[PDB]
Amino acid sequence: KLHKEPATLIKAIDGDTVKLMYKGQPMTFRLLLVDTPEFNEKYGPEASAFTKKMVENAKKIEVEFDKGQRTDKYGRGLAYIYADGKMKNEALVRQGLAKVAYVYKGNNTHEQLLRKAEAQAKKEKLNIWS
Ligand SMILES: Cc1cn([C@H]2C[C@H](OP(=O)(O)O)[C@@H](COP(=O)(O)O)O2)c(=O)[nH]c1=O
Ligand SMILES: [Ca+2]
Repeated sequence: KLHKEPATLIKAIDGDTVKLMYKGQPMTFRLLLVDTPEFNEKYGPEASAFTKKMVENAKKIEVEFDKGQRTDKYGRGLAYIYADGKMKNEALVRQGLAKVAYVYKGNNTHEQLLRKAEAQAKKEKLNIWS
């Protein structure tokens, strides 16, 4: 079992990174288990727009760390991020705006949930799968 913790928005960055205040400190978070296109790539802008809209409209942002590493080699927090109870990581995949990616042993709790969303986005031919 994982736990949701509070955080507040500082600023949207791109499809799979965001700046949040967590335990009172500014931190850039990278979303576990996904990969969005870079802003400069196809669907990059749409991914960035999606994440921005989702976080900027939320009344309540939460951070959920997995079992394993909580920061990556660049000092980014590694988390599942929720906006008003909806997971951003899963939402991007379900929409065909991210691929399931970077699945490392022991930070992979929600792997099967996200693959199931990817299968459905691919069936629908959405965005990246179009
Ligand atoms: C998502 C994730 C990325 N990373 C590192 C792997 C990649 O190293 P490299 O920079 O050497 O390619 C990079 C991809 O992040 P980005 O897709 O944001 O560039 O971030 C992790 O270490 N753990 C993770 O859980
Ligand atoms: Ca990326």
